[PDB]
Amino acid sequence: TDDKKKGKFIVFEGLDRSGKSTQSKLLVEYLKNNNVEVKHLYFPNRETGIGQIISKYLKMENSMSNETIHLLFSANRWEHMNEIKSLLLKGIWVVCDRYAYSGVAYSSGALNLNKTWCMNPDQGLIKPDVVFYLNVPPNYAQNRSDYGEEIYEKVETQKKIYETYKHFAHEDYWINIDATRKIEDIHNDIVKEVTKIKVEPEEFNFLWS
Amino acid sequence: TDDKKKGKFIVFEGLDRSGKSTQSKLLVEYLKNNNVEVKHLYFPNRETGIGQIISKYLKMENSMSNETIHLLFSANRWEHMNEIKSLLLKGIWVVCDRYAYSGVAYSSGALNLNKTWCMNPDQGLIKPDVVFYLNVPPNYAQNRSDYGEEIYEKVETQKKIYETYKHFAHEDYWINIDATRKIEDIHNDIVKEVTKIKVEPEEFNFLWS
Ligand SMILES: Nc1ncnc2c1ncn2[C@@H]1O[C@H](COP(=O)(O)OP(=O)(O)O)[C@@H](O)[C@H]1O
Ligand SMILES: Nc1ncnc2c1ncn2[C@@H]1O[C@H](COP(=O)(O)OP(=O)(O)O)[C@@H](O)[C@H]1O
Ligand SMILES: Nc1nc2c(ncn2[C@H]2C[C@H](O)[C@@H](COP(=O)(O)O)O2)c(=O)[nH]1
Ligand SMILES: Nc1nc2c(ncn2[C@H]2C[C@H](O)[C@@H](COP(=O)(O)O)O2)c(=O)[nH]1
Ligand code: NA
Ligand code: NA
Ligand code: NA
Ligand code: NA
Repeated sequence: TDDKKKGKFIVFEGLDRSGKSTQSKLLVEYLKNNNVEVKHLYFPNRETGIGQIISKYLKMENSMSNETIHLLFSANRWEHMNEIKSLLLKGIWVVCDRYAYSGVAYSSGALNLNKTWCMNPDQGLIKPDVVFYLNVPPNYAQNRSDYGEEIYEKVETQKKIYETYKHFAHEDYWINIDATRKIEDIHNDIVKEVTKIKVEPEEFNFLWS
Repeated sequence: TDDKKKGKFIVFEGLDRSGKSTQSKLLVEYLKNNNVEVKHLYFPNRETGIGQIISKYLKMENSMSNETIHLLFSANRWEHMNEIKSLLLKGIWVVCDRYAYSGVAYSSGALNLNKTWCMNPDQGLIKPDVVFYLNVPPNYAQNRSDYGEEIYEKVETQKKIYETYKHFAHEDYWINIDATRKIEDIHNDIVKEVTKIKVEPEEFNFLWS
């Protein structure tokens, strides 16, 4: 009856097209190489029933009130908690593009919802060991593949989101990484910060502690 | 640029198969007769994308974590706020089977979620003028048409839900109605309590004030 967290849980955050996927795949490949068992997840997961509606929303194929889409994103997060506990419990690590901090930055920055009201439903989600924030200025990524395809990918929106991410900018678990560099440079900083991680089984923590 | 609430907003609450639909249809028919324009709504609304998943959940055709289904119910509530404001603004009344109080009683009573965590996401929903609680004891309705068809319709669950409804039992807007009587008796009590309602345009209020 051991229910200690054995794996470590790592989150990449950032504006749209900031290299989250690139970096998280790199981190994953590096951990498989160094023999850590690891599982790559991401939010939103567009493949569930809730995910499908989220996806129609991001493509501007439907529309919905600000409150409804926020709660759907949060529900999509909650449908992964058993899977996430499961893995962590098994000592498999979890590397995830996006988490609840996306809730605040996007729902509070782009959709102007109250910050506290946005955080409430995500309260009690599993807390990660570290979040890497791939920091790029609001106008930086407008030229990368496909940008502007989904609803929030306009620089003026990216500005507000960028401003709203600051709400976590000075937290302990939060590591600003300059993502205006070469892929390999970003990657080594991440690997370096990952190596400074304690490997011991511990208790789970929960948002927003 | 008038944005006063003109209509009145009435909610029926109660355990499963307690006569909500019966009473709300009666109230509606009575208001059309006395020449009030009125719109009958209900939650969950199973016809939207979110509604469809809620519906699969109640039929036990899928399953999901407690947190996810709660947030879907709350999202389903939020997708009706524009429609509800719209009507109230126009002076059309709204009579509704079920609202956010169902969130507490069901999510907190049957699914054992924390009461405050359940209320948070519904905070900011339009507050109704009155809630009629069709009060029946937990074992009372087990013999009415079709009972036991959906997930919460087992007396042991109805017990907890019944206990959890008490959280509103002593509030101002909340009117206990003995629903163990004849349809016509229940109806006259409701009509009598409805006639004691002030007809004047006012400001909107919001949950959980
Ligand atoms: N550091 C970088 N330099 C140049 N191109 C990059 C860099 N990082 C990512 N890209 C490219 O920019 C686009 C966005 O990358 P991606 O990992 O999918 O971002 P995100 O997950 O944030 O949406 C992709 O085409 C990716 O190849
Ligand atoms: N007071 C009553 N006496 C006898 N039968 C009733 C009474 N009220 C409702 N019913 C019947 O019991 C069942 C549940 O009624 P309904 O209005 O659909 O409940 P609810 O909306 O709470 O699910 C229906 O068959 C209804 O006709
Ligand atoms: N409003 C809001 N948007 C979110 C939330 N989580 C993710 N998003 C947005 C961020 C991205 O613009 C978008 C698409 O995701 P992607 O390309 O995978 O990072 O979803 C959330 O919780 N709230
Ligand atoms: N857990 C939970 N259940 C709800 C909520 N709202 C409604 N329900 C349940 C109450 C009823 O059992 C069920 C079916 O609705 P109905 O027959 O229309 O009253 O939905 C909610 O917010 N949370
Ligand atoms: Na994106
Ligand atoms: Na991505
Ligand atoms: Na029911
Ligand atoms: Na009903």
